Amino acid sequence: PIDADVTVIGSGPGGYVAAIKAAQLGFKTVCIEKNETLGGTCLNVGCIPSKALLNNSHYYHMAHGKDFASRGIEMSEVRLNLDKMMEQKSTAVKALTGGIAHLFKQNKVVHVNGYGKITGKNQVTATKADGGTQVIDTKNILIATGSEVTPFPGITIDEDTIVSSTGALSLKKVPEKMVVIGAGVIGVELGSVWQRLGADVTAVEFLGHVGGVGIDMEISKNFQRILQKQGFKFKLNTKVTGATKKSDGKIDVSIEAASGGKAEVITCDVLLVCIGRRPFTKNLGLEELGIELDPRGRIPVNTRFQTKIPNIYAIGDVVAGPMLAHKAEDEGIICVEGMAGGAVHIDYNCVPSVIYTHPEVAWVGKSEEQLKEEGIEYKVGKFPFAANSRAKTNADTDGMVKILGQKSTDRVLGAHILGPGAGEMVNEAALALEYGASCEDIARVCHAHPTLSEAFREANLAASFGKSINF
Amino acid sequence: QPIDADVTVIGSGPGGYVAAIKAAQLGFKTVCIEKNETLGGTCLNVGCIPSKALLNNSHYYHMAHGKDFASRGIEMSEVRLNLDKMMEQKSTAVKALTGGIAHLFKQNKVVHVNGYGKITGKNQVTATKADGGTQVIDTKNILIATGSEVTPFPGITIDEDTIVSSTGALSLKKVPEKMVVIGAGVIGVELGSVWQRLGADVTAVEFLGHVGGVGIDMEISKNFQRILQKQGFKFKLNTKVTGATKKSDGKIDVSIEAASGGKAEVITCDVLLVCIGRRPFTKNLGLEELGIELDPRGRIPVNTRFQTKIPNIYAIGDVVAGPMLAHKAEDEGIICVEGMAGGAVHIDYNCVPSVIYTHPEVAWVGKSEEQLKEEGIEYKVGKFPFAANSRAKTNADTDGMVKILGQKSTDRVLGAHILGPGAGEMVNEAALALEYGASCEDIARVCHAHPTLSEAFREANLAASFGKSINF
Ligand SMILES: Cc1cc2nc3c(=O)[nH]c(=O)nc-3n(C[C@H](O)[C@H](O)[C@H](O)COP(=O)(O)OP(=O)(O)OC[C@H]3O[C@@H](n4cnc5c(N)ncnc54)[C@H](O)[C@@H]3O)c2cc1C
Ligand SMILES: Cc1cc2nc3c(=O)[nH]c(=O)nc-3n(C[C@H](O)[C@H](O)[C@H](O)COP(=O)(O)OP(=O)(O)OC[C@H]3O[C@@H](n4cnc5c(N)ncnc54)[C@H](O)[C@@H]3O)c2cc1C
Repeated sequence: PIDADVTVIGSGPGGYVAAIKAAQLGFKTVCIEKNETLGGTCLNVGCIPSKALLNNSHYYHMAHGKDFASRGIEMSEVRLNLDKMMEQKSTAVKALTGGIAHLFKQNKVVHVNGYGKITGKNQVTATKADGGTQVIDTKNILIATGSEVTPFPGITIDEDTIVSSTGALSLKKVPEKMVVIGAGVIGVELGSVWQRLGADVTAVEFLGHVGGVGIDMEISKNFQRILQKQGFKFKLNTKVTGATKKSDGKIDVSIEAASGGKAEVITCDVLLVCIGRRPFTKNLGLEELGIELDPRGRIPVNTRFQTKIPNIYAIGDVVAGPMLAHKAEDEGIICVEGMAGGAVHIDYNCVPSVIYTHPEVAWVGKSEEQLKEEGIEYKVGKFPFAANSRAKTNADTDGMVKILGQKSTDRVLGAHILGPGAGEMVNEAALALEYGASCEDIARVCHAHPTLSEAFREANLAASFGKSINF
Repeated sequence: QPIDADVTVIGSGPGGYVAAIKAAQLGFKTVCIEKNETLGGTCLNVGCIPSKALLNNSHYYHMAHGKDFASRGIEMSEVRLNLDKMMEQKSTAVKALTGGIAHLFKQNKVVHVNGYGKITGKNQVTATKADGGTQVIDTKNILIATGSEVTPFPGITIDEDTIVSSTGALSLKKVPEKMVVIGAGVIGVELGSVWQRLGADVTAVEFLGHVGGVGIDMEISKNFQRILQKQGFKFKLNTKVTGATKKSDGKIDVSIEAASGGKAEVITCDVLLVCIGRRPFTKNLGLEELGIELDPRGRIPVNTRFQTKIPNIYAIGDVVAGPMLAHKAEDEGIICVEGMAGGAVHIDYNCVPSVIYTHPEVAWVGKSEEQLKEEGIEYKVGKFPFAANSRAKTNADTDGMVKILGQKSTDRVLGAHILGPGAGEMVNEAALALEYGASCEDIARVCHAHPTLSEAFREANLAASFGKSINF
């Protein structure tokens, strides 16, 4: 029987960071993880392996395609060694998951391997695989149990030929033809990986836009345009009625228009299902505690991330807000800081989103659609990467930066980046929004030349002064 | 016949052309004078743009020709360098961007005058064309943006064949087997790295004891040198060049000594690149008749409004004090012109970043540890290595670190130093933080997207403020 001040259930970005932070704050901290490794979804089957394949497949596309030839880099034959590519991804995951174990040891966090159940208001019971149980008597419980793939009814995932994101990250061979259910962030990234590697990729989406929820519509349409020129095909406003395996091993996917009619069937070697991810709370003990989930399966919490039970907290994918790794990390920190008497506030408006395709997509703050719905009057500033010096020097000119500013105060309300380096660039925008910078304020910052970030500067100038220098 | 203007800009580099565009946008009637055949000055034509083009392309060549692509499962039977085609890509970018300036001048109603400009009167500039024809401008204000030129090495004459300046090095016809670079500054290191990647055997000779030029943090410089040496870049620091001689075979013998004395030796090369610095260009501008005298280094003295001794004659960019960088020249051009219209004029050179576009990149803004010690400012240090950053590790691109210097009592960020991937873009987040007096804690509380290289910048600030980072 272990006693601790804070017991964290889950070792994903929210849990493992929260556990480290609590230990650094003087709490006696225990972290419970059922899986064989730490790091949760993001490290093991999420951010890390997908970004590795996006990076590796992009370079393959550059070598196999015309890009390197245009720069005087001539290759007689370019062939794909998928095993070695997957090996590079695996090397990264193992290095990072091992790093978490090193960090837990460094900060005196106690790692418990088992399935954690809340058996008492102050106790958690961890059941090991052999059946052995470890009991933790604890002042505070931090729930960071995360998410799972949302199943598609009538379509059964076998991680062989009908795959979730996990299976798509480890295909043993490039499928000749692949269908993706869901054109959200995960679907678009994974389809693009396999599309670059030679697969014929179609993504089927019930909604009318690509990129998931909260993405600016102009950005979404331009993003789709570029992806379509790459060879990514889209069926939007389209419903999937069912999928059936066949004797030949191919899969027939039956679809219909979302409004109705237009029945059709399409075939593939691999079907990837990414209609979403949902909060995971099974066999946690919430049933007995009287903690009621919201209709979407998330745990309700107050501003301090407290459940109705004051000493039981929840953070990350399991609660409301964007289901992102950096969001879960910050919630874990402020929640644990709140346990130490700190004030707790987060504005999900300042949580950025990134799509690691090429071109990348990144945004923070509000979209034009959000501003119109909230009745806020704004002005628009745009700068295309075709006019950016570094993008032109790199011969990589897709996309633009779009800035939304408050009409009178010039305050930056949203930043949307479609093009090279969007993922890193959005962090400059994030720093600006957190402290309420104006468009003029960013325009007056001396940005290094030549850098992609100058497109961000000039877009802010356009929103503020009405005109850019280089466009 | 003679032209009248509110603003006459001499020079079309980043300082001049941006200032001319801004002056027109403020309602001034603007004329821009350029002696060269194309607009854009040093940066576009023989500076930032072509060097960044070759750095980008030679870096990709290195990844394909070397082991990087193989480690990712991108297998190629043979990788060959088509130098002519690579130089073609560089030339195409320069052509598109210099032409783009012409469109912007046309878009903003700036009058483009092609000729050599001399200040013939307090309110008059005379442009002398190659044919000998002159066009005269009577103007209320004169903005000098005449830029810089290569600093020559006395006794070693550049012919842009085997003894080259940065200009010659950017257009070599073949990869030299052996190359010597005089000067380990930003330009020397970038160009030496390009040819080293393309197969040349490269040595850089530097009179000073560190690489990367002045203002670079010494710890960053030493780590940068260490990494470049593992790439194959060779350095001889604290080393003086006594002379260089061409040889009958066409090779070059470079005679060197330790700066303190002794260790005399000779090293031979196919190409010698002379990169000891750049200096202000004011030739035949008419300053002496106006009584405008240069400082010892050849720069035009100006006040905080960029005014010369003659209040209606201004100077900006490489010809004046401050870092000789393009974004510096652009900002000075905008605020100077804004000042002509009665606007406030202020720039903080401490908030001007510097970037080295090698791989890994080097970028910094604010103060170095050496500067803080010299100024007597007490600081605390926070560091985070890219080996611990998720995106860098995912990319298998893990060299370097982020170093943050914070004031001990106020927690104010005094300097940000980045050695590693994406440093050039990242420093712009740092510049935004310094310009508005952010603290280390302030940056640490910003939600940075995961996984990004910028998370290293957040964690380094957390380390400086709180004493510890999350992931290291
Ligand atoms: C393919 C893919 C790519 C992604 N890419 C990105 C990206 O680029 N950027 C981004 O921000 N997000 C990305 N995400 C999302 C990101 O992974 C999640 O938002 C994040 O992992 C959520 O963190 P969490 O700690 O809340 O949950 P999780 O990471 O799911 O952690 C939950 C952990 O708790 C454990 N656990 C659960 N219940 C129990 C229990 N009862 N007892 C014991 N242990 C338990 C689980 O085994 C798991 O290890 C991606 C997701 C996927 C699938
Ligand atoms: C190889 C190299 C790489 C560089 N890389 C970078 C980099 O990555 N980033 C960076 O910030 N900086 C870089 N620089 C420096 C950058 O080029 C300068 O800081 C910038 O060009 C300065 O702009 P300017 O307008 O002050 O001067 P210039 O660019 O030199 O412009 C001066 C112009 O005025 C013209 N002129 C001069 N005298 C007269 C006259 N009497 N009449 C008419 N016209 C005249 C010249 O012909 C020229 O076009 C690099 C420089 C070199 C050489």
